[PDB]
Amino acid sequence: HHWGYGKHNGPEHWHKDFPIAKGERQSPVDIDTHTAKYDPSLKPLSVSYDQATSLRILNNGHAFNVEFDDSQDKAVLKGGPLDGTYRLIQFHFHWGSLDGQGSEHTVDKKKYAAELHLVHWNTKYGDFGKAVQQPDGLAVLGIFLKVGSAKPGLQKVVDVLDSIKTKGKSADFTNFDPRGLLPESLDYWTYPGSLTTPPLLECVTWIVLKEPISVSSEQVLKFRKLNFNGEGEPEELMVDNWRPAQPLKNRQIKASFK
Ligand SMILES: NS(=O)(=O)c1ccc(NC(=S)NCCCOc2ccccc2)cc1
Ligand SMILES: [Zn+2]
Repeated sequence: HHWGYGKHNGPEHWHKDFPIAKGERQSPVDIDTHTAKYDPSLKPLSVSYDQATSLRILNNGHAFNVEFDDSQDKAVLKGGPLDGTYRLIQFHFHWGSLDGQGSEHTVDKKKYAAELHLVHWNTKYGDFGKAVQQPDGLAVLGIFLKVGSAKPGLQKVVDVLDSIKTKGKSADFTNFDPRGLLPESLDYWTYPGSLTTPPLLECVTWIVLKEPISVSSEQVLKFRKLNFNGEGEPEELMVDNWRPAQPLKNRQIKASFK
């Protein structure tokens, strides 16, 4: 009886194994665009992905992860609200059974078809494991997906999902350029929060880009053909792998833009 997204192991159950699920800085949240304050002191966000090295794509039974080589400072997030350098380790998505849901963060209660998380850890703490134990250990760059025109730089990812249908399957995934997944604008909201899956550690600076990327119906459809179950188990489609909005409590969301 492991945590998941079902009727009996879903987000309303997580607090039983992970009490921090009810804590003071949980993610995701609703972004109330009228309440977020412009902070003219937020530096521009710095995304240096030119030297990025992808290695592998993994179905972990909750999402798929594109893993990167993070043993050197090749793909880094800096500036914005961050002090110091955060190394890309992996990206993953959350998505819906239908285009009207899937995002974890919402904008004035609006759900997007999916949400991309580019996960980075603070180099000051030496590895990912130690960073998750720190209030400023991680920076997750959240990018909303809406359904329209295809995202060409996503197609390499969509085409390998056949090879990682079930939990525990992985495929070599070298030379994937994550710059293909960014929107034009780097305008963002930022707020202190948590991992959105167990163990729900309160170790994240969230940076959510205002501007969503467009993907095609056929692109998200291929996300929805993935399985939560392992090979030779009953088929449960990997859909609605998203945690709903959590109480904002004693937090301000700042905007990088007027
Ligand atoms: N959806 S999200 O962007 O908020 C997000 C959710 C989970 C992760 N987590 C990763 S990559 N590791 C696996 C779980 C945490 O690891 C630990 C590693 C060691 C000890 C304790 C925990 C990262 C981002
Ligand atoms: Zn995530």
